Amino acid sequence: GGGTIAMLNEISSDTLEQLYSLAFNQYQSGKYEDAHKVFQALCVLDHYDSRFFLGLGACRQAMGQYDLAIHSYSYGAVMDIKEPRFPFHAAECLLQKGELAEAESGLFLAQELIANKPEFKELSTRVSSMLEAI
Amino acid sequence: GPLGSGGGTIAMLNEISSDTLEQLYSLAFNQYQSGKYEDAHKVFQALCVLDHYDSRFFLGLGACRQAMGQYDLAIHSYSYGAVMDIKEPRFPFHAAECLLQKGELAEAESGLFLAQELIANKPEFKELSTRVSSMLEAIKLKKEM
Repeated sequence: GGGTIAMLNEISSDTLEQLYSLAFNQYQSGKYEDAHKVFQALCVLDHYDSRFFLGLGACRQAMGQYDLAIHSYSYGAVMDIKEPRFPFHAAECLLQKGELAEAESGLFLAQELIANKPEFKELSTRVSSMLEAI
Repeated sequence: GPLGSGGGTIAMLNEISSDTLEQLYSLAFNQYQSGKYEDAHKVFQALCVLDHYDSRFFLGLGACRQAMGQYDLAIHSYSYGAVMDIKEPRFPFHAAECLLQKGELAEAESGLFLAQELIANKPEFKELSTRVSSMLEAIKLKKEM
């Protein structure tokens, strides 16, 4: 039995969570480059945790690296097909690129993935507004 | 950005290099100096996984294990470290230190002779040379007592 690199190497998910807290805080402080390097490491250690690909993609987007962010969100979307944040942040990147039709498609996808789920109240609103602007 | 935006920038964002790991390495190192051995161990262990050819990471992992009294586990890390960098005398020296805790005198002595060979005439290692000679003498005397 082996699924992730961290599991194979007996790195506990508690070590990963401490590294995620560090990366998350670096991101919130505006240290996008430093956070991106911890998120690279976390993505290699556990390539099934959506938060690590959301974070890598958020650092890239913050640095204006829209295509690289979309790559992280494209992997996340195939790895976790019900997670609306992937198509949602991809659409944010596509808007910065001026690709309104593509952005709209992803926003409709995010909407279908959040329907009737109580956890996504705030995001539901964010998505409505954005489509309307478009 | 301080990363710019060319060929090298995109490459840096897509690959793990030693540069990717440097701040995590400084963190683990600082934690070790503060005596936060359990925290430093987590970070060094992740670093060893991310680059299992970097002797610096096995030195730190070994040192944290040694500081926590985990003598067998420290020796695994230090011996692997010596495969990666056979000219680093700290590996055989620290392993010798752990071997003595295990009651393995002959094994500790072989480790100290290698450290001694590695540090001959290196002004950098004058203090370590002094400790090594002291320990070798102590081993011999204990055995002859």
